[PDB]
Amino acid sequence: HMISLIAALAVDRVIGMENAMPWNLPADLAWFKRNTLNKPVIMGRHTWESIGRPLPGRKNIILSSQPGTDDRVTWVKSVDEAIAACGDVPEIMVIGGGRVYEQFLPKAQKLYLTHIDAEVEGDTHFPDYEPDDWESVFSEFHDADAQNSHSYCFEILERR
Ligand SMILES: NC(=O)c1ccc[n+]([C@@H]2O[C@H](COP(=O)([O-])OP(=O)(O)OC[C@H]3O[C@@H](n4cnc5c(N)ncnc54)[C@H](OP(=O)(O)O)[C@@H]3O)[C@@H](O)[C@H]2O)c1
Ligand SMILES: Nc1nc(=O)c2nc(CNc3ccc(C(=O)N[C@@H](CCC(=O)O)C(=O)O)cc3)cnc2[nH]1
Repeated sequence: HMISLIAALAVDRVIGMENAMPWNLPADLAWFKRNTLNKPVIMGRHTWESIGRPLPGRKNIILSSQPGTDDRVTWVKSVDEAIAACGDVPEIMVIGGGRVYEQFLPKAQKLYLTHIDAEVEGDTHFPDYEPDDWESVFSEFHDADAQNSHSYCFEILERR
């Protein structure tokens, strides 16, 4: 079954700063919802803790080496178990964070990336995806506006 990563990236492919997103892009949360709704979502336990509630309309699969602590979601102990728990679906969405993106990138056939023109530091970064391995198949640049303080570009890449 097909695996896709979806992530919002600032400069340095930064995706996280102290457990939360260091910038803000409201337009990205329509894009994330659009591209994950009615698909299983795999996430690491830290990303699960940052969302506080199951993503509605999606099967939420949480990677953790410890037993689960919430029966509204599906708990798994390995990458392959996480994939198996998704069942036979057209597309599995891996929604972070850094540790989980790193493990799933070699398994993924598609990346949904938002590039945010935000100069910010963070400890967590999206994995360095090989340009030689990935073909951009969709790109749309958006200037800042009254809801988004940064310009941003929605991208979809497909694995070669
Ligand atoms: N901007 C974005 O696109 C985006 C998306 C999501 C999150 N983020 C940011 O990224 C950061 C979190 O990423 P993270 O790397 O800190 O943590 P994470 O990847 O969300 O989850 C890490 C935890 O998941 C569990 N885990 C992951 N792989 C596992 C495996 N193969 N087997 C067993 N357990 C596994 C472990 O939990 P145990 O310790 O319980 O074993 C590990 O400590 C936050 O800052 C968050 O805001 C950004
Ligand atoms: N690709 C990607 N982009 C992100 O901005 C992102 N952000 C988080 C963490 N941030 C959050 C914080 C709150 C909600 C939330 O309240 N969920 C609501 C609305 C989400 C939305 O606006 O689409 C929900 O649908 O229940 C979602 C993500 C995790 N993975 C991501 N993945």
